[PDB]
Amino acid sequence: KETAAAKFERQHMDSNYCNQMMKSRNLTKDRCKPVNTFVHESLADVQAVCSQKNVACKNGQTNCYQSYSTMSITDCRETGSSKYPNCAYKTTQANKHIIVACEGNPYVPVHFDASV
Repeated sequence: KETAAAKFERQHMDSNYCNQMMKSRNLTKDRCKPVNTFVHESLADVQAVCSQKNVACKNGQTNCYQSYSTMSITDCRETGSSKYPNCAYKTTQANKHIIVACEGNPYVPVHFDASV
């Protein structure tokens, strides 16, 4: 079974596109997930964000970290028309700073908090 670090990688790393990848990574085989972000950078460069700028997470906890640089990301958002089984997504490509929450030893991303 899947750890939180492994779930982060399957759902968000990728070292229309959203419809295809949401299905392949098992996000939409059994439900339609409203939003998801994929990061087009190497896994080790995203893991490196856990020792970069420490910030508060949306929830007020402090194990969040903001990347110094922008990274290539694709945002996938369900259309207002989407309904399981027919999930449908609008694909937006952008270069943004990511914010991830980190836990464990090794201290690795376990949640994608935001892009800015």
